[PDB]
Amino acid sequence: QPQVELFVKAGSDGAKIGNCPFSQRLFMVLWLKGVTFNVTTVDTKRRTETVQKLCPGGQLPFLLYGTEVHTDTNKIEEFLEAVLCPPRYPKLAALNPESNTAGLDIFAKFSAYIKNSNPALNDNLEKGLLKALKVLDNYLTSPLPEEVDEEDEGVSQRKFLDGNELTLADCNLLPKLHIVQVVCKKYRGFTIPEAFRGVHRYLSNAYAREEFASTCPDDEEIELAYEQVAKALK
Ligand SMILES: Cc1cc(Nc2ccc(O)cc2)nc(Nc2ccc(O)cc2)n1
Repeated sequence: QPQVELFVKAGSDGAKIGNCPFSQRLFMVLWLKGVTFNVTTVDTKRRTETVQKLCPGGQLPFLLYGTEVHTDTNKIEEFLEAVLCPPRYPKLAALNPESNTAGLDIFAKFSAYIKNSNPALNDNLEKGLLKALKVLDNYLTSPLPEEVDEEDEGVSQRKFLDGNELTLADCNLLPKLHIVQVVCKKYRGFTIPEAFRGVHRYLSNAYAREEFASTCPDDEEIELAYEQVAKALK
């Protein structure tokens, strides 16, 4: 097994895990694979000569596998899924393609809502975020093919996006939903409605798994990363 080293964004002290959902996605994938790996945080503004040499372009996160440097989170994940494979490592790819797209617009709707400083658009952007979350809720309550005609009628009982196991689809979405919750609670008085039972059951099962909970940056780090844009709305 070649050396596996993930290089991620450092936080406010230039050392701890900082806000970065792409870094958390890859941290979750490696943890779920069961591979032996190392994580090195990078102060993007005070880089080491080693990091400056490995990745001169400045991209973060990045992965060192053996002697090669891999950039672009989507491509790093595709590589890891392919080279860390059965029988030694579990296959993490979702079986249902729709699991890879469910809720992916939530993060962009959140970004528009949190960066906005026009008071006349606050309600519209909040409605946009709520609607995107409802679509994810519909995916989570809709029975997957595995559950065909399987307890309430037409209501799914699975733990995660694609079934009862964490997949690459959850690795991408969960770090983004974590940021949405922490930032909106702190600066918008916003919480995901309790009526979205599919979303809350999913988050409940997800936070009970150390692969997600233990890869989260501290709340303070996320709040500090969004402080400037989120406080603009007066
Ligand atoms: C750090 C952390 C831990 C945590 N743990 C948890 C949540 C639900 C549960 O039944 C058992 C444990 N829950 C959250 N967030 C949360 C919990 C429930 C929800 O419905 C939505 C978010 N955040």
